Amino acid sequence: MIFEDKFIITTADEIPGLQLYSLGIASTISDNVDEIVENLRKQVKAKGGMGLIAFRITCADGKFLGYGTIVKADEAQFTMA
Amino acid sequence: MIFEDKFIITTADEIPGLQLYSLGIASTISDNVDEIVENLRKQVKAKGGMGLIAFRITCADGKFLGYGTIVKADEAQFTMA
Amino acid sequence: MIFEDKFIITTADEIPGLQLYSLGIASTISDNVDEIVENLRKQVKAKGGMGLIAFRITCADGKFLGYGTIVKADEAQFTMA
Amino acid sequence: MIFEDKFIITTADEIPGLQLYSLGIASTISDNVDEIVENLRKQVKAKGGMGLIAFRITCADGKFLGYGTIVKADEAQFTMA
Amino acid sequence: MIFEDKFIITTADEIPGLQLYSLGIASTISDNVDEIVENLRKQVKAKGGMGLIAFRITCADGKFLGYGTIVKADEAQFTMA
Repeated sequence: MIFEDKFIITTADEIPGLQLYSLGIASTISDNVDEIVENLRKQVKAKGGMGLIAFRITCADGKFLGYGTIVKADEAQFTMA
Repeated sequence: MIFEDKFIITTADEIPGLQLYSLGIASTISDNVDEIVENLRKQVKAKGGMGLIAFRITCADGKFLGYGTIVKADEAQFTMA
Repeated sequence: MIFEDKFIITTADEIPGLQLYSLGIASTISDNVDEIVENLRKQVKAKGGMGLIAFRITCADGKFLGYGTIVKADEAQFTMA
Repeated sequence: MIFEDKFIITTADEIPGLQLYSLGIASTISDNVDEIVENLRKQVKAKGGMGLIAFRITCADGKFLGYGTIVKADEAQFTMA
Repeated sequence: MIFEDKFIITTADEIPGLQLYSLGIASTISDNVDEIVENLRKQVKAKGGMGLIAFRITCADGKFLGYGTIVKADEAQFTMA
């Protein structure tokens, strides 16, 4: 219970010192940040991502697509691939 | 000696030269900058945060939460132990 | 060192370590994220760009839309002649 | 006497190379950008600031607002020792 | 005369490595991106600027607000005193 369990979420940051690799873009429309974040977490967690960068929700009119990009750092120790 | 800052509010991207650590996301809806800022300052410090980054107010000219990530930097204790 | 792959899309406009060259600006409006990405792809793939930076979407009838700056790395195959 | 910069205005950036210190946030409701800039300028120079950062200001529609943060740069920090 | 690059358009993307000088701010209200860009380019090059920062688009088929900061690189460096 320690590997593949560290989920981080930052907004308007860069987390310098880490090499991030693009794993695609995630988007989900819904209400309550807990459901949006919880739904995104399961995406990286299940895709082996690390978290979401620039998690800006900023709604306008019913549009709650928490746009975020999934990133991953080398040295996964999960699968040599 | 006695510094000064307590709650820092900046409008940009981040504060370089300091190690910022995210301990959660903050979100609030309301009017008046005094109540919006105080609402976050209370939610930010209540969780141990010391400043807010990217202070927004309105953009879609209607429904819009300021949205802000809570962050904090270590004082001198090493995370090793 | 991991080099570039094919089409990359991030939300932060950075990717340090690479020389980005402006090839202009792209803009598209539609009610489909997969169609917008594909529509822009044909626009970038046709311009030999690298990918889309800061790609956001949020509109119902015809309000906001998708937008981004095109970028390319290496020589622009154009200097004088 | 001897004045080249002093007043500096950037649209969403950070002006790297300069130490900026926040001494409060400025906000004013009005129409016409000429009056907004002049209104903040008088508020910024009146406080002995340097200029204004983050000039996003959304388009007009019925009740928008151009919020901004006041900043100032100077040799060393606050002495008053 | 090695500057080569002169007119550059960037959307939500800083340009480190270049010394930018503020020459004021531009603003455009109307529809049609071709008229907005042409209005800024003519306003930027007419003042002998370098390029424009910001941009973005919103509310198509209608009026919005196209603005940006006018910058210019020519302050040169400084002698190592």
